[PDB]
Amino acid sequence: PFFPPLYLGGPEITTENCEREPIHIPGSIQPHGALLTADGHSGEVLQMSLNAATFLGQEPTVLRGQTLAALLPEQWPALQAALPPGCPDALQYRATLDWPAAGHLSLTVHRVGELLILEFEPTETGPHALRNAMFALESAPNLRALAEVATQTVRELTGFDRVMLYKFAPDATGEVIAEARREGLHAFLGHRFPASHIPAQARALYTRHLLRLTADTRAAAVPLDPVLNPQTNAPTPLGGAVLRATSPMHMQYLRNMGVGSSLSVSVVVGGQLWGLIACHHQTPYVLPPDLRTTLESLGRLLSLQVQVKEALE
Amino acid sequence: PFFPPLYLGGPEITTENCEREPIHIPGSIQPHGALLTADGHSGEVLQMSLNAATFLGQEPTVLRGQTLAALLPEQWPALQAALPPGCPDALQYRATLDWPAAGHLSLTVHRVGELLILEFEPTETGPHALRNAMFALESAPNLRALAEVATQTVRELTGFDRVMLYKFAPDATGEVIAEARREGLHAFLGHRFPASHIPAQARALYTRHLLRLTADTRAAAVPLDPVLNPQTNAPTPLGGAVLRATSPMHMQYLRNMGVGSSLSVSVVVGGQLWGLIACHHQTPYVLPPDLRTTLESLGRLLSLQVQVKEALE
Ligand SMILES: *C/C=C1/C(=C/c2[nH]c(/C=C3[NH+]=C(/C=C4\NC(=O)C(C=C)=C4C)C(C)=C\3CCC(=O)O)c(CCC(=O)O)c2C)NC(=O)[C@H]1C
Ligand SMILES: *C/C=C1/C(=C/c2[nH]c(/C=C3[NH+]=C(/C=C4\NC(=O)C(C=C)=C4C)C(C)=C\3CCC(=O)O)c(CCC(=O)O)c2C)NC(=O)[C@H]1C
Repeated sequence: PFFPPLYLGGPEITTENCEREPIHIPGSIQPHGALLTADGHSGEVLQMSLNAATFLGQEPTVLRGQTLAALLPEQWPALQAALPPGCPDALQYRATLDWPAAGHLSLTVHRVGELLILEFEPTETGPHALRNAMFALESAPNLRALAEVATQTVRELTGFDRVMLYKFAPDATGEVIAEARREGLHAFLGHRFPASHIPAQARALYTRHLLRLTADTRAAAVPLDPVLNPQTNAPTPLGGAVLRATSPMHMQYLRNMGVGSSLSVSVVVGGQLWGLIACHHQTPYVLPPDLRTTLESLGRLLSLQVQVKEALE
Repeated sequence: PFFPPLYLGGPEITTENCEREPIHIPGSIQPHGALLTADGHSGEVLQMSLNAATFLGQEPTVLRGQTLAALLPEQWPALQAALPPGCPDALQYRATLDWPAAGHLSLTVHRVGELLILEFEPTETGPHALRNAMFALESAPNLRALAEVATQTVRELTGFDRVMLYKFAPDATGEVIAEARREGLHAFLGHRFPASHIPAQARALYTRHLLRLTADTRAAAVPLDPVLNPQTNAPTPLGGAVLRATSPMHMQYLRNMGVGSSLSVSVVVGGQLWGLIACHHQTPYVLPPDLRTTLESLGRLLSLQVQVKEALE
């Protein structure tokens, strides 16, 4: 069971009490994007990240309380129809928007209960990157080859300095069973780590929401304002949002290992977390949203490939 | 065993001898695109579709014999490295090019032996269209729901007037086991058709090359010039090229049914052709290349979903 978050009086996290960090409701996002929350019926913007004006151009009073119909006239109908009430919180609506700064602005929306959650992030491969990846994965003759091709493909698509396939045992310990990495990196292949390293609430979350990342492992989180959802007077659930602030405890872990940027995709087999495609980069790194989607798609393929090959082997 | 094609003295196809039509080497393409073939080592353009100048702007003598290095300076290195000798003929290199006509020009390249085959077609959704489709497919509780969600998803992505899941029995007859269609269309759900309707050489081809289409079921094919590959003095294999001319026999079948446009993706399970996602539209229709890729990706997911669910059921 969760502690309250730090902003509701909850205690600071330590190595004893880390299984109980409410990692899904940090009340803050990562600084490479902005986030808004809005009413699912009326489209009124209820919360905003304090950096919203940097990405959107409007002010924290000009936005807060306004309707998405007024803010995003072209997207609102399509968005509302894509994410109707009662839908899965994993369902997403994505669109590209123009802004005064060069390039585009990616918008990704999901719904959790009565709330819509809108994530904005800059954008400046595709479906065909994946399509060649599928062939690679499909022709692999055994699980070892599959695991290897999987990590080699992901690294080719992403440029990540380390890409690992991390498989869980029934006791929640994990083993790096395949690894693609930059020449000269110290190898993690075959190493096992304790269950505590990806604690129980994280694993549970990773079964429902299949991709998470830390763009910059020393970047300070940007709070949401107001911190609590006015609909509920409870914390906003950020589990389905990639801009969700990462556990400081995990960021510390990453920095200690010399990791500037991190990303993992879940491999989920029979509704169980089977393992992770776990990636590191030496520097801060923002993976473009369309590459992330591709990775999610690859995770679901690998999950099925694994399920099939494990049944035959 | 195949007849020679019509341009090597082979006989015209009839309802008796249709299992033997060399559908993989028509020596011609569909008119909504252009095609070139080039040497895999030197990049010299060896064959061209007679309509090449319409899509490329150069003349049939200015192109024929020129190197891709000279014609596509930006793509040639990446292309050559993506498709090295000995690779699978299903592997593809895709890029977008600019041209004097509005919009882009899509280039798709594959290699068969010593030959590179370049397909050019106009372009004026994505990876995230697929990503929501995967969720739909994944949550289906049984094969019937899977089949239905599959056809409903494909139709949503494509707008096709009829989308069918067509499952083969061991005798090569097929049954439409799920169907999404425009309101008021006559239903094919549950109907069985004879093995002759998708003859043996077609099924064999569909096991290796997983998507084919007829953009316009009364459009006349555009020949390749020279018709034979100068490397081999034999026909050019067009099995891996979507612009490949469709069997006139099949086009006739389509027109008789009132189908202006057709597309199917293979569902391949344990190296066997399990069925097809088979689509019709009332009018001529060019599906954008990035939507086609997405469909291919969906076919490979459905194949795995089917394999897993059939093992459990
Ligand atoms: C006392 C708490 C601890 C702790 C908490 C923690 N860890 C995560 C998330 C992850 N931990 C991961 C572990 C590894 N990455 C590696 O490279 C290796 C080994 C080579 C390991 C064992 C991983 C992969 C994750 C997933 C996130 C990612 O991909 O970066 C969380 C949850 C983070 C979040 O989602 O906010 C938490 C709370 N880890 C510990 O080691 C102890 C100190
Ligand atoms: C004597 C030869 C015949 C013949 C040849 C033929 N058929 C195909 C390809 C296809 N036939 C298909 C059959 C159907 N489409 C449907 O909608 C239904 C039923 C509702 C059926 C039975 C299909 C789906 C294909 C795949 C191509 C596509 O998706 O359009 C070929 C090969 C075409 C090519 O790839 O060039 C050939 C040679 N069909 C006959 O009925 C007899 C006359």
